[PDB]
Amino acid sequence: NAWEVNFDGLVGLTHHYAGLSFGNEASTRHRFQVSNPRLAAKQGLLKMKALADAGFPQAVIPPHERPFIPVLRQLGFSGSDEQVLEKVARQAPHWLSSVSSASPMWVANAATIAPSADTLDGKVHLTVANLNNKFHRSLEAPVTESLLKAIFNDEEKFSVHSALPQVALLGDEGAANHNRLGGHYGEPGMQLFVYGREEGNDTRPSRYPARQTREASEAVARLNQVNPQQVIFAQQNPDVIDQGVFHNDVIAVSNRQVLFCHQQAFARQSQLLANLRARVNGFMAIEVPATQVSVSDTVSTYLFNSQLLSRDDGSMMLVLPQECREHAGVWGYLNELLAADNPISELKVFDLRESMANGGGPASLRLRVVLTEEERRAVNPAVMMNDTLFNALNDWVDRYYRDRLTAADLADPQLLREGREALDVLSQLLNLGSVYPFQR
Amino acid sequence: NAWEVNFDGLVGLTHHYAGLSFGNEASTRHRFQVSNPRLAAKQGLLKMKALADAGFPQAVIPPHERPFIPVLRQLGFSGSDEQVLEKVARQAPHWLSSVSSASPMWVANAATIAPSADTLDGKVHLTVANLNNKFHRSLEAPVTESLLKAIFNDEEKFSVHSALPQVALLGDEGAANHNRLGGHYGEPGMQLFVYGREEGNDTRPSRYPARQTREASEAVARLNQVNPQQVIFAQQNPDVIDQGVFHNDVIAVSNRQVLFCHQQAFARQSQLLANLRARVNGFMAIEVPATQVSVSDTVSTYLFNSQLLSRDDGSMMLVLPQECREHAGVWGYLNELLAADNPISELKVFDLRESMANGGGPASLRLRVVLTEEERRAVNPAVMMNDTLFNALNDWVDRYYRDRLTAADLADPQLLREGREALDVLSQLLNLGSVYPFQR
Ligand SMILES: N=C(N)NCCC[C@H](NC(=O)CCC(=O)O)C(=O)O
Ligand SMILES: N=C(N)NCCC[C@H](NC(=O)CCC(=O)O)C(=O)O
Ligand SMILES: [K+]
Ligand SMILES: [K+]
Repeated sequence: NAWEVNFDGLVGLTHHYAGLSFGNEASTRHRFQVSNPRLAAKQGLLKMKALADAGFPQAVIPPHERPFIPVLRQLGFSGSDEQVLEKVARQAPHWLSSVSSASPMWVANAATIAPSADTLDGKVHLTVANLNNKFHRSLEAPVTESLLKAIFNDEEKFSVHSALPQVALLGDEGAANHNRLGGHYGEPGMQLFVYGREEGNDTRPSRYPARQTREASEAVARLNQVNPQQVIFAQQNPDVIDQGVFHNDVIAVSNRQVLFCHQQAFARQSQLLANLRARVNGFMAIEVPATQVSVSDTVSTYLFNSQLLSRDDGSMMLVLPQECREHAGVWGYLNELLAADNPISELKVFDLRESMANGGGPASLRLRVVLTEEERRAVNPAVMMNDTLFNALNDWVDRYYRDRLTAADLADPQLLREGREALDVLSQLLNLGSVYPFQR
Repeated sequence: NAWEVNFDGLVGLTHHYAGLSFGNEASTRHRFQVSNPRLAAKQGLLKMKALADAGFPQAVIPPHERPFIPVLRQLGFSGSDEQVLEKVARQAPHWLSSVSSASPMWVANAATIAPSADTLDGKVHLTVANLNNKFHRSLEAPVTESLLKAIFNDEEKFSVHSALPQVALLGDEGAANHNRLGGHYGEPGMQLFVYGREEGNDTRPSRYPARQTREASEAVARLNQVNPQQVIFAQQNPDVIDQGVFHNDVIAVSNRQVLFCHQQAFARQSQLLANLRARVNGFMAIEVPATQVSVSDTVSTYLFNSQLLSRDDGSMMLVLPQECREHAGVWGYLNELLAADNPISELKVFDLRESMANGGGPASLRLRVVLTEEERRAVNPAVMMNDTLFNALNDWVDRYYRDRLTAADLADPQLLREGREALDVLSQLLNLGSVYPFQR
């Protein structure tokens, strides 16, 4: 008898728009706009707090060390931190952005989770995602591993595995391409791993990259010791990737017996839904036809990067980003879905404009971890969301986050200091110890 | 007053043909043929010994730990070494080959070298190549770094840098894409970094991959502290890459004031040669027209993956692979070049069939390191080629290397043991200590 616990990423203070993710249309379209770090973190914390107060287990995962000077050094720039910062700013300012992204905030890509009810050894397994496709994102893995081990520290209940080798052949984007269908969270579930490409397969996107490879997905399934009979691999529809769906969570989401997805989500969709129907009792596929919502509208509103939550009476709630309400067509469809006879009996909207401008909605900011009562108790209590942490995190944000930020500001030695201090204090607040590289 | 010292790779015991390198036509064409590890090693040692006896400073770099079980475990396969070996063999035998390749033998891709005469701090710099394009090759970096630090141990004379981050954006293939033109080895030289692609540049191969990126090349130049006025970056002709030239040393080679290269080697070749002529005193470009030798014949014979050595009297010798003599056209051209009035006054041919079948000729098996008398003296004496080491290495090969091997054999637990013991013995022979992962 376990519960699904949502772990959201606390937006970092270097949050900015750099258009680093080709294939992520929001990122590319918001290229150099001014960002609001303070506001970004605030928006995220409100969603966290809201869901928490609504009775949905909520926790937080802290931001990373940014700017990340170690990697700049690795790239040949030497001297003291400030000196490297200076040199890079004047010689290769584009790298500055690459090592100063608040991207780890999208914890949906942090790792892939395997609830103890689906593993061979009966433990909760978490495999860090290499995020190799995007350089700025590939830097997250090491620190993310340190953070996950600092939060899920009971090694008798949790097994954190290191990321797969950093090569395109094993591109892994984590939970964002993962799905879990079944009855109650606590019972053994059916894991659906979605991938973009595989060796020897000519079926693959031709305009935008397929960040996830089947080879990676299969390795993670092994690493997480997922029972072979509870795993299924499906290929994302290449056509929809070429339109902006860089992660499965941008065109489909699962929860309990329901798989809410667009009609053009997968290749051989009919075979997959039939397979799920036969392998998952009570399976309900809610397909949205291109007729009611175009893939284009899907990518801009992020109706599928929503959180599908279970209410105590079995009914479900759809957590959506504000742009879903601001789009007549999609909002109209969501309400039709709401009124229709199905599990979706409530719509909840949040303003996550800062995150959405970089291609991340409600789901992208959270990592679902199904935990038993005993496992829930073994999680670092300091990261569980509640009044105390909420007020503390908001005060922390007001003390260190700026209201405005631009790539140009990333060179400011002052920003570097504020960030180091902010993280130092945060590590104490969250009882993580010296988890960041700069603290060692 | 320094000398160029050639460091060759001692072929490993797991040498086999797996067709793992798309873009490397030899590798692809010899896909699953049976290999002869013992012979492979012997062929290479003969070339080493011959050049050594001819008066050309020669050294050796040992093979790596193969099969590399740690990576298989990182891929989700658990249990004892033999258990992992078994599971992988039966579940994903293709991985077995990826972690059992003797690829590190091609040390021309081991790192990028910067002789003390070209560095800002006056030291010899070596930056390990990430070899990120090919998974099987990308595994080399860590051990390669350990080996280079065990050979070039005098930290006051040598600076070994770690490989660039492992992402396509920074694909680095080392010295194979490097060149150095100037007067005497000991004088400051002009380094020419050849790359296949760069961000924002539409000019790039469309069939085969461009393993080297300008971004990487620029970073290595920084890492190696190369004087800015002694550096030039040039792009490989994308058309020639799409024909099998996956490394610059498959289409061009430099030595002293000479740059021996095919006419279609670089993009904007005329401007590059004019640039070199103006910046390098006595510069001599020896261009081979498509009319005399086709790109196709260039890739099959490897006339350009030859070693261009300087004889005591300033004249030069061309070390070529057997296939250059077995090809009427190329052989005819080499002799014409030999008879023509130029530095090339001698042709030397070696049988490197085992290495050639996987796309590597004379140059691919060696890493050129220009060292001063004092730096030469600081190199681990145990790896310098001479009668003692030659006889010892041959006996070592006779004791541990098989006469035949196939991908199927890579699962043999006996192969794994032979390899571990062979390496342990070699570490002692070469006085390298516990340099391999399995020894720690
Ligand atoms: N849907 C999920 N699970 N995650 C969305 C993350 C968006 C992120 N954008 C960025 O990293 C853009 C950064 C910039 O351009 O500033 C990405 O492309 O990986
Ligand atoms: N010219 C230089 N400097 N190096 C050539 C190395 C050949 C190597 N072959 C391989 O890795 C193929 C192994 C196989 O497929 O079994 C490569 O492709 O990178
Ligand atoms: K409903
Ligand atoms: K000649």
